[PDB]
Amino acid sequence: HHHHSDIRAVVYGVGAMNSIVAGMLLDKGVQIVGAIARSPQKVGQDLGDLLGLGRQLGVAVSDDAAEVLEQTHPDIAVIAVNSYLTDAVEQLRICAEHGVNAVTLSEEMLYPWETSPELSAELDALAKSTGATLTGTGYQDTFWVNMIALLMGTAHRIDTVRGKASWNVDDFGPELATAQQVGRTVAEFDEWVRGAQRPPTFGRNVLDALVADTGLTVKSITTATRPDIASAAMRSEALGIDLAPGDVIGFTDIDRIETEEGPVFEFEMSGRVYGPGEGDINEWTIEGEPNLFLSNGTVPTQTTTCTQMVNRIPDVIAAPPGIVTVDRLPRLRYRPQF
Amino acid sequence: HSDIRAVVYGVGAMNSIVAGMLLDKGVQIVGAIARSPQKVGQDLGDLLGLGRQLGVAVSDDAAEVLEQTHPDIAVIAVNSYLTDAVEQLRICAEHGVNAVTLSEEMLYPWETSPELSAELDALAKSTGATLTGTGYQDTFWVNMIALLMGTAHRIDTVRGKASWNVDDFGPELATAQQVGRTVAEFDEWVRGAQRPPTFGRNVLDALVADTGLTVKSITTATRPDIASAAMRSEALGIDLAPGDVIGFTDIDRIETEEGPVFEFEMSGRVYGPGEGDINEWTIEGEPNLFLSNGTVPTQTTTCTQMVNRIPDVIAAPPGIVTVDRLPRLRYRPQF
Ligand SMILES: NC(=O)c1ccc[n+]([C@@H]2O[C@H](COP(=O)([O-])OP(=O)(O)OC[C@H]3O[C@@H](n4cnc5c(N)ncnc54)[C@H](OP(=O)(O)O)[C@@H]3O)[C@@H](O)[C@H]2O)c1
Ligand SMILES: NC(=O)c1ccc[n+]([C@@H]2O[C@H](COP(=O)([O-])OP(=O)(O)OC[C@H]3O[C@@H](n4cnc5c(N)ncnc54)[C@H](OP(=O)(O)O)[C@@H]3O)[C@@H](O)[C@H]2O)c1
Repeated sequence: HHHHSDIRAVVYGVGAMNSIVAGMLLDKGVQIVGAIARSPQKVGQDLGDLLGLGRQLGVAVSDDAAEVLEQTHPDIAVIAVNSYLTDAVEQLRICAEHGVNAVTLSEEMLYPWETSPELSAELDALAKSTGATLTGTGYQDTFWVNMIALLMGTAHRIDTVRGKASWNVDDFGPELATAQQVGRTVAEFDEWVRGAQRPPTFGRNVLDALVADTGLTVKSITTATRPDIASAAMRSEALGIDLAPGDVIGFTDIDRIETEEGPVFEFEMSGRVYGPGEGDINEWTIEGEPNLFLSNGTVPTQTTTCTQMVNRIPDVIAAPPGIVTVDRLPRLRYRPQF
Repeated sequence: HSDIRAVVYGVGAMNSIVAGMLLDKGVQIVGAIARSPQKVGQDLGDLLGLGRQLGVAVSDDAAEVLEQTHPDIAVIAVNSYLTDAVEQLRICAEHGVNAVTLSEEMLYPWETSPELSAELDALAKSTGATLTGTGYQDTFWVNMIALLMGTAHRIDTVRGKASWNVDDFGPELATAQQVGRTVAEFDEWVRGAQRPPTFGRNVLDALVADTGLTVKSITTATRPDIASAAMRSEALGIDLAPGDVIGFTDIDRIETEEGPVFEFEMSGRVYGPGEGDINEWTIEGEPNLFLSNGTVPTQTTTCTQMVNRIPDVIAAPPGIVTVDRLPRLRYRPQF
C-alpha cells in the first residue's frame, strides 16, 4: 500500500541515485514528506513530477535543508549528494542538529574514523546529543565489507585478502563523474592526483572497515592511483560530453593495509566511463588456509547502491545514536514492506 | 592458549582435520570418542599422526568421557540424519554439554524431524546446553545467500547449484551416497518410505524461515550419478565400472505464499580427474544477482566453519540454535 509504513522520510539530493531511491521508498510504503535540491530549476517543483511518476506526491522540492527538517521532522534523511566528509559534514551537521537520523551514500562515511577523525568525533557527539543515528552505506556495504568479512569467517589462516572492482561513471550522476576527473587532460589529472588535499580513496575506507571488523592492528598503509584513458572516441552520458582518444575517463586506485598480526588487505578499484561490452566486476581472493574465491558476475552496482541504502533505513532508525557503521548493524535482510 | 575445553566426538575423515585446527586455535582437547576397538586406548595425537602425543586416550564411552571432563563443547563428526544423530546428541544434551555437529539434517531439522527436534530442544533447554548443526552449508548455502538476498528490492527466484566430491570425505558419507550400487539397487533405495531428507531440503527450510515466509508447496527429486568410465573411490577403496552408481543429485524446491521461490540442486559423487566443486547462486528479481566461489574448498571449509562456530555455540541460548540465528561467522586467529 502506497504509504503503508509509519516511516516519514526526506530525500536529501534528487540526482541519479535519489531518483531511484525515491521510487523504492514509495514501493516499501515510506511516506516522503520533503525533498532538498540545489539547482534553481528543481526548487518549487513537485518531487513526483521531477522524477516523472504519473502521480504528484504533494512534496515541493526546497533548496533549504534546515527549513525542510524544521517543517517536517522526518524519521530519516536519505542523502545522495557528495562523497567526502570535508563536503558531507555540511549536510550531516544539519541532520544531527535537528535530531534527524541520516543514511548517506557518502563513500568516506562507510568508515570515516581514520580518514576524517576530527569531523567523525564532532558528528558522533552531535548525533548522540540529539538521539540521531548517522550511517554511511551504498554498494560497498555488502559487496566490499560484510560479504567479504563473512567469507573471511570460512578461513583457518589468512595471509592476503585481495579485491578487484570495476564500476561505470555513466551509471551515476555529474557529482561522481566530475570527481572521477572525466574529460580532464592527463596534465590536469597529474596536478590534481598529486595535490596536498586529494580526498581519501573509496578503497581506503573499505580496508579500514575490514581491518577494524577483524580487530587487527595497522602496521603499514600504502596507496597509488593512475588515470583511466580513452583508447578511442567515447561519450560520457553522465556529463553529456564527447571524450577524445587520450582524454581521462576515470581512475584506478590500489590500497593496501598490512596488519601487525599478519593478514594483508589489498583492494584495486576502477571507476571510469565504459565503452560497449564492458561490465562491472566484484572479484575477491583470500590466500591462506584454505584459498577462497568470490565473484558476483556482472554485479548490479547501480541498483544495489540504492537497495542497500533503502533496506538499511529500518536498521538506522532502530540503531543506537551516533555514527553507526554497517559492520556493526544487524545482517542486511530482504524486506518487501517497512 | 584458549579457555575452551573440547571433546572430539568421532575421529573420522573430518574430525581428523578439525582436531589439528582446534590445536592451532589454542583449544584444549580434553577427550576423544571413537567406535572402533582398534582406536580405543590409543593417544589421539598418535592416532592423527601429529608427531606429539596429546595425553588424551581415545575412549568408546561418550557418557564416561563427558562425565570425566565436563567440556565446554563436544565437536561431532559422526553421522548426518537426526534418526542416527539423536543417539550422540541425547548423550551431549543429557550431560548439559554444548555440541557443534556436521550432521547435515541438524542445519535446520524442525520440519524434516519435528518430534526428534522438539525432544532434543526440550532436553538441551532443561540442562542449559546449545546444540548447533554447521559445516560447509553454514556460509555457502545459508548465511551468504540470505546476505545476498538483503541487496534485492524484489525476489522472484533464489536458485542454487552445488557439487561436492565423495572422495573428499569418509565411508559414512560415501556409503550414504550409494557409491558402487547398481541403478536397480539405487531405484529401490531412493523410492523407500524411510529415505532420509535431502541435505538441500534443510538448506531451503532455513532460507524460507530466515526470510520469514510461508510454505505454499515443497517438491523434491533425486537421480543417481553414473560412472561413464572406469573410476576408483578412494573413500571406499573400490573400483567402479562404467554404469555403476557414483553418488546422486537432488533438486529441492519450496514455493512461498508471498511469491519468492527457492530451488537448490546438489550433487554429491565420486569425481574423475579434472572435476571441481561448484557453488553458484542466482537471484531473479530486481535486480538479478549472481554469486560464485570458483573451485570452492568444500572439505577445508566444512572443518573451518565448525571450528570458527565454537565460540558462538558456547555463548548462544540453550536448545537447538540454528546458524541463521547466530551472530555473523568471524575469522579469529586465536580463541
Ligand atoms: N556508496 C556508494 O556506493 C555510492 C554509489 C553511487 C553514488 N554515491 C555517491 O552519492 C553521491 C551522489 O551521486 P549521484 O549519482 O546521485 O550524483 P548526482 O546525480 O550528481 O546527484 C547529486 C545531487 O546532490 C544535489 N546537491 C548538491 N549539493 C547539494 C546541497 N547542498 N543540498 C542538496 N542537494 C545538493 C544535486 O542537486 P541538483 O540536482 O539540484 O543539482 C544533485 O541532486 C556522490 O557523491 C556519489 O559519489 C555513492
Ligand atoms: N555439514 C557438512 O558440510 C558436512 C561435511 C562433511 C561431512 N559431513 C558429515 O559428517 C559425518 C562424518 O563425515 P566423515 O567424512 O568424517 O565420515 P567418516 O570418516 O566415515 O567418519 C565417521 C566417524 O564416525 C565414527 N563413529 C561412528 N559411530 C560412532 C559413535 N557411535 N561414537 C563415536 N564415533 C562414531 C566412526 O568411527 P570409527 O572410525 O571408529 O568407525 C568414524 O570415525 C558424515 O555424516 C558426513 O555426512 C557433513
